[PDB]
Amino acid sequence: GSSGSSGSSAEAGGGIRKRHRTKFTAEQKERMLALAERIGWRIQRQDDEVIQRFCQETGVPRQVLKVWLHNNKHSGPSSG
Repeated sequence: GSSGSSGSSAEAGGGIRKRHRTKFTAEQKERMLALAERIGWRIQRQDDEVIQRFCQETGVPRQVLKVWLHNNKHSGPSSG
């Protein structure tokens, strides 16, 4: 096939907008925290299924789920 929509996979280097006005609630917060503590505050082509999936249960954008970790980890509201 391939004709209407362009090949999804082509280039790696991405970057769509910056962390917009987010409002992670105890849910999203904890959700990510539990994820970060699950994936390792990291992202891989393996956890993708989880990353993307988690975005289905939460709704947070990957790009956010990424920076978030950074916006969280490395000095911040650390509890666990």
